[PDB]
Amino acid sequence: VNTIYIARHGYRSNWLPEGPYPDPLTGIDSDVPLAEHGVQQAKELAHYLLSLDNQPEAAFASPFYRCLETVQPIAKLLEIPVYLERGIGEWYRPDRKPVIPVPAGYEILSKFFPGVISQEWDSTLTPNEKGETEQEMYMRFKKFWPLFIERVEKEYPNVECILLVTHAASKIALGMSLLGYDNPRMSLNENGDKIRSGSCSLDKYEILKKSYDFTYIPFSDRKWVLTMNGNTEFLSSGEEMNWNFDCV
Repeated sequence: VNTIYIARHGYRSNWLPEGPYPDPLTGIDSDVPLAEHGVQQAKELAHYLLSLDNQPEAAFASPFYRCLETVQPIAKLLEIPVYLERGIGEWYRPDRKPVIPVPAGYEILSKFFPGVISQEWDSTLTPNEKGETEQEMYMRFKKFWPLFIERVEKEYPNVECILLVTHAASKIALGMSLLGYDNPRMSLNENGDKIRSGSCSLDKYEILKKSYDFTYIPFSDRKWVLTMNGNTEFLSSGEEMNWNFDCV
């Protein structure tokens, strides 16, 4: 794998100004569906990814419903498999109320998204079901990356470009840990830039090349470069609901 795209799911139903708000179809607390506005964003994200020379060849999704609903049009249009990855699920802190949500598995989600999800992929790890402190959450992602890419490359040796569909904090923490920063709150550079994470925004990471255009490079020896930061130019909505750690 030499290219990684990371997207946030689309606009959430609970963000609309008034109820009634649809109940989670899975029965899981706060596992809400996309707003219609968010389904439109997901379709526009799909069409943008379709247009790329360097398209993802496989998608890994947080098993929260809103992430599956976002990846569905992407997978159908690009004709790529979708794998459930608990490792990139939402960040909940301990004592979050009323409960810490734990997302559903294949048995349940395959009913809502028929023909989309491949069962063969098991999760790389499972976030603490009692929640995670900020430090623990970032450690979750530092641990996740080498285990995850090692498995991807064993299972799908010919896949060079992948997509992850995830949540706001997880998207930023994934990117900051991939890039090797000490913590996810830091700025990227002296300009003060941060990874932007609007709904259906899209990040791209590429490896720094070690040869002129096979020599295996362990994941831990690869240097990644952020080459697209929270792009929403392909959305008719533009950027909505940007989140960063200043929001906590």
